[PDB]
Amino acid sequence: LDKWVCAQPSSQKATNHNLHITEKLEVLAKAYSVQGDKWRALGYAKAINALKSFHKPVTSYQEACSIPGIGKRMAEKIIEILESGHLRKLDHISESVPVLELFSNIWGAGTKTAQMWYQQGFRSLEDIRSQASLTTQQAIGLKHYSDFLERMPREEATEIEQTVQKAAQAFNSGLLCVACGSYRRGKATCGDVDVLITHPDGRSHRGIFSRLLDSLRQEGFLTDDLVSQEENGQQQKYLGVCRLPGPGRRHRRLDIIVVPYSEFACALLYFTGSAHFNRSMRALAKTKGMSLSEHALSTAVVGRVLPTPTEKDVFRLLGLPYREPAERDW
DNA sequence: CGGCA
DNA sequence: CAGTGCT
DNA sequence: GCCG
DNA sequence: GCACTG
Ligand SMILES: [Cl-]
Ligand SMILES: [Cl-]
Ligand SMILES: [Cl-]
Ligand SMILES: [Mg+2]
Ligand SMILES: [Mg+2]
Ligand code: NA
Ligand code: NA
Ligand code: NA
Repeated sequence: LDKWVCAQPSSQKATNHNLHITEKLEVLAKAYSVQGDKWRALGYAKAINALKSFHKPVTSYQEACSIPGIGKRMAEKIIEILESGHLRKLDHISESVPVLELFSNIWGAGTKTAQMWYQQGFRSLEDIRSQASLTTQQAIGLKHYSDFLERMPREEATEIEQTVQKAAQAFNSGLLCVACGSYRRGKATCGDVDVLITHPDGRSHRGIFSRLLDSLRQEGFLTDDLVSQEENGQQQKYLGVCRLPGPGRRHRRLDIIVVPYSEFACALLYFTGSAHFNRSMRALAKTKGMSLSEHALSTAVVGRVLPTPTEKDVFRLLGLPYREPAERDW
């Protein structure tokens, strides 16, 4: 259980005794990430969380290696930072990295697109604006480049959730709407608003996206759509852009998912996160012959759907102590 | 060796 | 399909 | 990158 | 681990 972050309270990270190491490893992790070396970046991310939650400063190679998520290679970097006070590799990061980061912060452009733009000789967002072929999504991402990098005060997230909730409950008063993600984890600021909608009767959630989105469009609240498959009525998620009325308002990212009540606990767990919390819990489930998604906790395929009326039941079935949302902030 | 949700 | 983004 |  | 695009 010591190996599994989902088995531990994330508040362990608030007392980071190894910041002089993790702040340097994070620069490298991001460099690998924007260049597309996702599995190396993942190992760094896990090592960083292991160091942030360790109970004391790491002071020896043998100690480092004993920490789950720290291997020989990561231990060698820790020992270099201890003795020398710096990590040499930080002076030998590819020169493309700042531009690759700039480009991949465009919503809809990932590492593959950023690398292509870089190969084509683009170096600034002015180059992208004037010379790149953008997808519909990437054009919206570029238009809102600064705003999508800003976090909003949680009070604004509340107002956005209430806007969605009021529009939804106007045509079915029994709909349940809950803000998840970083909001539900109690953070003071939110990168976007994640709204989960369901109905306790098990059926009235169906078909509401069309009416809800059109209602939110009628009042001008939705300003741009990033992902919204509205043609066949099977839509599960909406990803888009909103802006509250009045002066001093920024465009904000809004994600909505509509789910059947029978999947409420698993959808709430998924959408509350954190992302690394979810990945940890899902990896653990695999070791127990199970698979965890936003739909269900199931047994391995030939599977059976296990009964999970509440988040606590998912924890229980995986042998984990329950964590309130604020303690899932990995 | 291969997954890493 | 490859690429992307959600947590 | 680290893990089993 | 899944739901999207083109
Ligand atoms: Cl590099
Ligand atoms: Cl009603
Ligand atoms: Cl619950
Ligand atoms: Mg969010
Ligand atoms: Mg979101
Ligand atoms: Na280790
Ligand atoms: Na991006
Ligand atoms: Na974010």
